[PDB]
Amino acid sequence: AYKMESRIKDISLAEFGLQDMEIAKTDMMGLVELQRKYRDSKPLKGARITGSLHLTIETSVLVETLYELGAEIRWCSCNIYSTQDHAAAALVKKNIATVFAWKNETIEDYWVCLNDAMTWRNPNDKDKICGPNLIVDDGGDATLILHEGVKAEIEYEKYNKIPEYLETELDENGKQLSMDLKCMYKVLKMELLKNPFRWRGMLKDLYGVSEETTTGVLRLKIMESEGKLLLPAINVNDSVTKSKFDNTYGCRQSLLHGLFNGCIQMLAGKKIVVLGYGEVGKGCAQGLSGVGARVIVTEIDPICALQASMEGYQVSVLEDVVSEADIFITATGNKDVITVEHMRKMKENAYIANIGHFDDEIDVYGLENYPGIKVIEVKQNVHKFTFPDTQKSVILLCKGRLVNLGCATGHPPLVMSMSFTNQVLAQMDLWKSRELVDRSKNTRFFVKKLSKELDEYVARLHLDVLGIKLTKLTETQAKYINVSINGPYKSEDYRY
Amino acid sequence: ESRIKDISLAEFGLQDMEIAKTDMMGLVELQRKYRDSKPLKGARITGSLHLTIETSVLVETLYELGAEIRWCSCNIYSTQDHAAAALVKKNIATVFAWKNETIEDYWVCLNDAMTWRNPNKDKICGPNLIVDDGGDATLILHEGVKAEIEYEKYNKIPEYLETELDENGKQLSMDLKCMYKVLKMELLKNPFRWRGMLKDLYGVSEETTTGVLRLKIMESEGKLLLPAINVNDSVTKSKFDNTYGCRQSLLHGLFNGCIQMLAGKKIVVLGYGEVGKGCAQGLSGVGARVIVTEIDPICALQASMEGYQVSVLEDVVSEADIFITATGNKDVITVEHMRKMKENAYIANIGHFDDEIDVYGLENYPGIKVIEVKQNVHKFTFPDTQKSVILLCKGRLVNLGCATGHPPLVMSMSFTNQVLAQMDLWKSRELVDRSKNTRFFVKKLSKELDEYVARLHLDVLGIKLTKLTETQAKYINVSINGPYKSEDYRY
Amino acid sequence: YKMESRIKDISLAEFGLQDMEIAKTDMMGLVELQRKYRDSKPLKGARITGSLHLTIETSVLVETLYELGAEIRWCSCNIYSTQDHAAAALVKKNIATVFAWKNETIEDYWVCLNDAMTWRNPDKICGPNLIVDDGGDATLILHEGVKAEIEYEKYNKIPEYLETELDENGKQLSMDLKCMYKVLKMELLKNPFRWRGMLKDLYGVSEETTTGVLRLKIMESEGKLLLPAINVNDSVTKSKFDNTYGCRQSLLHGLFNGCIQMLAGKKIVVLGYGEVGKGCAQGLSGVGARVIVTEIDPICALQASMEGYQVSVLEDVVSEADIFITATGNKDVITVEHMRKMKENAYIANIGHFDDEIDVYGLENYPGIKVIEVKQNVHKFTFPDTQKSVILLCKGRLVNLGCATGHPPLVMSMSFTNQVLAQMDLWKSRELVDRSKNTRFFVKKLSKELDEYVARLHLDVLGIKLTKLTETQAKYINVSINGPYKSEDYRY
Amino acid sequence: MESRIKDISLAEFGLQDMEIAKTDMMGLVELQRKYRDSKPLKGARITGSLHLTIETSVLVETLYELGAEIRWCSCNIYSTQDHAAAALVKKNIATVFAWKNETIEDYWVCLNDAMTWRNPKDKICGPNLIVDDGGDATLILHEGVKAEIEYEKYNKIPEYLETELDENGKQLSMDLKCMYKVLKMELLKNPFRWRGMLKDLYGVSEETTTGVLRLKIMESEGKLLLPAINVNDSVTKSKFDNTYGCRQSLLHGLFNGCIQMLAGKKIVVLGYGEVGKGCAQGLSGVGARVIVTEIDPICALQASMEGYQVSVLEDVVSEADIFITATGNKDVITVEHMRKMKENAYIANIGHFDDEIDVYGLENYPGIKVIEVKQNVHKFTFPDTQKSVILLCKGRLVNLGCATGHPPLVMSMSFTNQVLAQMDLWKSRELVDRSKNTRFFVKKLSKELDEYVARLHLDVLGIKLTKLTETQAKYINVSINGPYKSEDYRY
Ligand SMILES: NC(=O)c1ccc[n+]([C@@H]2O[C@H](COP(=O)([O-])OP(=O)(O)OC[C@H]3O[C@@H](n4cnc5c(N)ncnc54)[C@H](O)[C@@H]3O)[C@@H](O)[C@H]2O)c1
Ligand SMILES: Nc1ncnc2c1ncn2C[C@@H](O)[C@@H](O)C(=O)O
Ligand SMILES: [Cl-]
Ligand SMILES: [Cl-]
Ligand SMILES: [Cl-]
Ligand SMILES: [Cl-]
Repeated sequence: AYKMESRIKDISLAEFGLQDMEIAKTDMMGLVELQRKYRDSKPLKGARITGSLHLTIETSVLVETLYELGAEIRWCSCNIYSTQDHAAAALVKKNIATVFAWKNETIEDYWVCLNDAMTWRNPNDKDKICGPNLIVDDGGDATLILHEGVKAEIEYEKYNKIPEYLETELDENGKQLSMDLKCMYKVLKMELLKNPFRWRGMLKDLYGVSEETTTGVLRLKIMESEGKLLLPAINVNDSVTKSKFDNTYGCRQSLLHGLFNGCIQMLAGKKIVVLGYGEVGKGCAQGLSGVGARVIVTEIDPICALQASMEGYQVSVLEDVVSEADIFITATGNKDVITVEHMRKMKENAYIANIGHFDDEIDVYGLENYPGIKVIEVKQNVHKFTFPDTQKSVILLCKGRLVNLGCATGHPPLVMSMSFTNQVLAQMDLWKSRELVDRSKNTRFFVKKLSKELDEYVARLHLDVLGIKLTKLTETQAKYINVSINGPYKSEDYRY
Repeated sequence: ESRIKDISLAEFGLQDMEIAKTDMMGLVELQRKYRDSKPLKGARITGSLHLTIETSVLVETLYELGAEIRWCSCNIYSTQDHAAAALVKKNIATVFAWKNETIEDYWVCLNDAMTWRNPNKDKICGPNLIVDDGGDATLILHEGVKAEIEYEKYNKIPEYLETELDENGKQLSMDLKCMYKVLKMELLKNPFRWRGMLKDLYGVSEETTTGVLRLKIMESEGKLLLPAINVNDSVTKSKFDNTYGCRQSLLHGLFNGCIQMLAGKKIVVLGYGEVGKGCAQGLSGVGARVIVTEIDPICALQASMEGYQVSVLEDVVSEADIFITATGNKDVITVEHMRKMKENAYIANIGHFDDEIDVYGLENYPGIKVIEVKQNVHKFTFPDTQKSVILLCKGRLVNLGCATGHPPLVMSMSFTNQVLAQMDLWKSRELVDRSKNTRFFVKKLSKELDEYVARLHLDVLGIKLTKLTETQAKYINVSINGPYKSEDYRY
Repeated sequence: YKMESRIKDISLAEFGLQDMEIAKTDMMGLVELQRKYRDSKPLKGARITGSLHLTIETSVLVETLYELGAEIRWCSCNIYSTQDHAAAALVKKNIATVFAWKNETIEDYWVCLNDAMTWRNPDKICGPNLIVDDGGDATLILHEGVKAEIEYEKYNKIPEYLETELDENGKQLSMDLKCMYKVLKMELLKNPFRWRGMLKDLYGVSEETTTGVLRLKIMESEGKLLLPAINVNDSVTKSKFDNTYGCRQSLLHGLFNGCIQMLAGKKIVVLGYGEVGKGCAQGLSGVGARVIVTEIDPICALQASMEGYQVSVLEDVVSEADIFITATGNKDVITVEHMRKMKENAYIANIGHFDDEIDVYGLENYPGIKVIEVKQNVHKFTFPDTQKSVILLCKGRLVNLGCATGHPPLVMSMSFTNQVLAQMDLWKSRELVDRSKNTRFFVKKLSKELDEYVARLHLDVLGIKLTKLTETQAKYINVSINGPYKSEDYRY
Repeated sequence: MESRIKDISLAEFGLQDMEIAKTDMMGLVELQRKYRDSKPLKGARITGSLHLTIETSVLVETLYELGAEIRWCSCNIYSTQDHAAAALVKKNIATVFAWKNETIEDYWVCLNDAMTWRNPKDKICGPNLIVDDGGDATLILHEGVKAEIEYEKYNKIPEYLETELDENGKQLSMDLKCMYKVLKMELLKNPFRWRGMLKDLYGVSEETTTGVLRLKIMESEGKLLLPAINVNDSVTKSKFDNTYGCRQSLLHGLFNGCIQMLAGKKIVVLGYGEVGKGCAQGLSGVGARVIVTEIDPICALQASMEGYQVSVLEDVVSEADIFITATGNKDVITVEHMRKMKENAYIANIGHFDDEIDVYGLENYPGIKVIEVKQNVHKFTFPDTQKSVILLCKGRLVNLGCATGHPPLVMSMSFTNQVLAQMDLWKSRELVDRSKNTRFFVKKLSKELDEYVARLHLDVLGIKLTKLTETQAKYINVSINGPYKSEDYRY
């Protein structure tokens, strides 16, 4: 059953994925504990969960946890390069989930996989389609195809024809559409022809989405402020045990791993530009400095810029260092931070990489389609581009996709367990509150965060991994600082 | 009227103020922008905050903006006498502060700073605004009001003021007994003093974590008697002063009071909050092996991610070499702990109050011998083991007691927030209705102002900020001019 | 070259050639040596045999020797360290005859080394004129070969020690010795004057690493060294850069590829705090690990402490630590008994030259041990009695080259510029080697002038601007404006 | 009393600091314990010229317990700790000629007096052994001999002792004029003084890089007049004192003399040798952005490998905030450089002599204005630009002039080498034959002793060494007890 419907690269890798999962679980104590405590009561029993999140070994442990808790699951990855084929195979082999994911997907396949992951067959038999009850999302793509799908269906009935914005390769402004929008639109058009009630029909059983990353949260907030959010949402990124660990310490290690795999050069002594000094940029700079690089930071936020200066880093505008720096790393979550014009001024064999969620940070399309550009494959997912007029070259890591997952295996299990423990608690919260979702009276939906009590609990579940011994307050001390002995220990606005 | 150690020290203080101002851009800019319009014109401001060179620049700023000023320090050891002299010499403020005050004189200085006179018939008023660090000015006001209400309740001095024991049986701290002694003295002179100050009080802007805690407790109990602004929780304060300020000033305090090498030593940092994080970073920067204690599992994990062992004090007390309390809590290092420490272990506190260390218990231990090693450094020897521990400045904040506190740059960021806070409180004075509400709250400054403080300090360090294009601003959903982050952003 | 080389796949050549060109952006010492000496050819006609990890960095070294006039035969000095695309690039361009591939058996390793040492003159066999050695295996086979020939002639039979699985005490010989011995036995049957015959034309060996230098010094002290030697490891621009900063980066690369776990907050034991250990520790702390050092040398131990690292004996932390990295160059540093006390899924790896640091043989042969392959060159071992497991990276072979790609080009260029200079020195003095009279050879090092020159060649890579002394300043500190700037005993 | 010190009443404070210091100075404590009964230096007359700090007072005490008679002076006008000097005199441990803030004239008079011993009746002798730091004691001896020979050759005072201008005619340093004034006086008083000392002089042990260079120059020219031991190049000295000592004591000096925050500042470290490496590490540890200058391409690459920009001073003199000289060279910061610096740039030197900075040129610049900011910190303002620079302690080693120098642990390592070096020279005295050979050399202590010094300090830091098995010892070809490294090993 699961093996026939799933689409993965190679089931024979299952045994290696299972063995890696067991090793990873030594450190993923949060997920191990949730399984231990809830596998028998099954709090998610009956829930249909669709996930769009990098299908790595760490993610396979998250999926296993959701399955042990009672959920039926369909999964896909949220990046064309981030899937670990042995991880995917492990899930299918054990019948833990129906999977549509493989490393090195085409953009078209990415959107077909996501769409298939959102498709559930009616538990009341026959050719009837349903949607998921809950969504685990990373970057907002599952949430995007749902909202855009609803928008397309309304537009479709209004003029009783395929909306023309779906049949054009051009933007409202005039420029060409990203390959991602063209592929999503192609899937949506196809669905308008199969069943133009598919998307609105899913709303009936949709109880929520838990969003993993900064960029996904930004998308959610924009929908919320415009009154367009169609389901309840939990912002997992902003849990303290997520944003202050995964984003920073995870990147401190996995950026280095991606660079070491993709870039042959020594980092020590090099001028390395980290564009953006937020949670991710802070971790990146720390790792880079740790191996002797001279980090130069760019920022638009005066506070973050001052923080960088306090760690001994030069803070400059890209234009003043573009011809002198050796390596450029984008960590902004923004777009057009490195343009083709910037790339033409870089020194011979400068390296460029992106660690933000989307490739838009770097003008990869402009680079690849520059007239007379010459490209060679240096190794898998590493390309050297040579301009025709100057004959100078730049080297780009994995077509500007998130380098730690494209050119390496992503963050290690410990921090992913902290982020994923938050995901499981978020999913449990949304599922338990499903009766409060009434699609007739209650039309307006919101984004919330998990409580500080749960945030502290996530941390407690990982202390033993590191042999950390926590101090206990006496009654006198607890009263003196005005906190309960069991916490929470900090006010809501505390920044850690 | 001022009470300071020596006015002849003024020229050194004035000279130090000018040098410091090179990096205190925020204060220099507020003086340039507002010395003519004078947004604080006529406000009576009482400050209770370490009177350092950095603080004298803050005082000069409030003065140039139009305020009348009375000032005292919030610690018996933190005043820099040359800074105090500079303010009196220039007649910028009336000062009651000196280095090495007795606890009795501390509370007399505070009480005098809160008293305003001249033909206003010819009697006592209170301040309009308070700049507070640790909450002592705010405490004496609230405890004063409480004392006056108890006084009229039974037409006699409240008995809790005339005892040496607390609501339990233990000795009251010397600070508490000296405050009560002042309140009793004021009930006899004028039992309407404290409540009389309320009609003119428009707010307090609180500098530190411990003072904010005090304010939040009063707020949750509905006992806050004036509007308050929490300056500690501005991003440009808590994430810079508390962290990077301590990273440098802790080391300075340790170098001045502890003769030993920090490299290789096991140094226990108790508390890994904003202060503790800065402390650990500076200690490691000079080769120490930092060991952390924490009650908060999130903070404990953060310490572990920086490569530090996280342990309970009882497991490392007999092996570690130096102990630094940074908790804002009480009884973190007890006399029983000190009796198990190795020979010549060093003990210091960087939290706001001395209560973190059981100094009273140590000083009153039967047969204890004490020797003064240098100014404000004492070696205590237990008579049974003959072992000694060395305590820096009687457990008072070591960076201000054994050194000169944080450097100008981070203080300018903290103090630019203070000036903006005072301006907010003063401009809104007409909104304070006493006869009606009597329900006050603690608020913070906006992110717009927080970002502004940072902008004012970028040129000091040659930082070049990038400008978003319209397309980029739209993409990340922010205005080109900020704010650039959501309210819950943690930096 | 294609006709005789033994490599994995010639088709990988173009990837090797592209990587070499990218690498050359930073290997400016080798680039400058080629520019300056490709016409004069200071090594013209020299037959050079190399036994050194055949990486992309090594390919640039080999290309440099070739442009300088040498004929070359090469093999790797570890079964796991060859980069197949690097090997293919050399063969494809006809730069060298190569006997190397990633994942050789120990049998193939020794056969490859023997082939690299065999030069034909078309008929008769010859040896190399010069040897580039890393760890001393090429030097070892020569000396053991000579010893085997002498033993063979006095008793007129194959020496008994070459025909047994055991040493003099009844203990099992290492696989490396058995395989070396089987090669020497074969050569005695083909030509019992092979090894001795090579001495005539041998002018020297330049040794890359600490462990190999130890081997040379022992031979020198016993009066058994059969050729001049240059110790490259102890050039300042080698030992203070490659060994420390190279490992700071490549240890981490090796751990990231082989060990799935997060390094931050883990107790990571670095056994040995010499030039390698210092670099390992710095890299590990750089990513948040809590480093614990073991040492036998009180000076090195004190240095670790000054950097904030706990210094303990292995027995006191073996049950609590998470990861163990051996960087000693010694043996039996991690025994089977230590491994039986480790926590579940503890990781073990070696960064020293030889696998001897960890008792891999005892672990693999432990009665009832269960072994599972986690990924290429990473194995999980489970003890039958406790049911606890340990995870060994690349069977105890140097982890930065076995599980990753070794040091990056910049530091290798510095080490390799020294190697080329050493080779030139030995070849230029070939006429002064007298086999008849002076049969006593020594180990020497390159001059401080050449050492400073190596550093000068790499300054522009990192945009370093060097200050120039005024004539008055030069007098004051008593140095020449052009150096050397430091005493011979200066430790940098 | 024959001794000349600031104040004997400070002795008690000095004695208590010595006892606290001893907790970490294990090497000196162990030498006292082991050799005080047998007294291996009994009868030796030792003259020391080395910064008279609390740490140095423990070295002197050690030589004294070992049987030596002692006379001492400091090797810098600002480095003496008066309580340390007082402690030695109070206990009769040594005759001392030292105080903090000496004039240059008094410095040379103190050194000359330290070199003068009485003959047991009314005549003088010299020392048997010299402990030197920077080579001034060694310098006055050789220049003394040279002046006596020159005096007898032409039956008059050598005119170079009365010129005021040097051989080139560019004005002698104040240090040279004062030394020459002493030598002129001693020629008129006893023209055989210096040569008469050679008889009983058995050696000098030199502490620092600059002093060793001076020894090496004399050795190479065949002019060295006594055996010498290079203590600086022991591994347990140069790799610990010079690097980790400065990492901490540079910061202490800067925090005391410079009010500004180091974080984010561009700080230039000129010279990246043993001292510079430690300075850079300390500065980075508190958030500074370190920029290095170097003449040695190897040292330059090392700096780059730690992430530091490496530039020539001319390319950064106008943008940098603070300048620290650690070269041991001269004229690395000229008056012309200082004129290009930004407003309130700070300048300091941590090398042995003040020559690294052109202090004479600055102080004598026509129309320069100078103000004392605090004790030993001066702000110089140029008349044409009205820009100012702030110089710490007139260019003298900042860690000892503006602070208390290195801490006890590393000084104990350096001083344990000194005692062993003194014991070596003393035990070899019969090999010094004036009539027979007359060519002397510089040597170093053995690696066995170098390792012993390290072993003596392991327990201070809780270090647990591993012991080699017999198989392992044979495998790496070393004795179980060491030494563990070849002679050329660089650590
Ligand atoms: N203040 C202290 O407590 C203390 C302690 C130890 C040594 N020292 C003194 O510090 C000085 C340096 O000692 P060290 O042991 O580091 O010597 P070192 O030889 O190890 O380092 C000096 C470095 O300065 C560099 N240099 C020389 N001239 C230069 C110039 N014009 N510009 C840039 N760089 C230049 C050299 O290349 C060298 O690397 C000496 O005078 C020594 O006596 C002082
Ligand atoms: N506390 C101190 N007492 C005596 N001398 C000190 C001290 N600190 C530095 N030096 C100078 C030493 O570093 C010396 O070894 C040197 O080389 O200058
Ligand atoms: Cl007290
Ligand atoms: Cl107003
Ligand atoms: Cl012999
Ligand atoms: Cl094997």
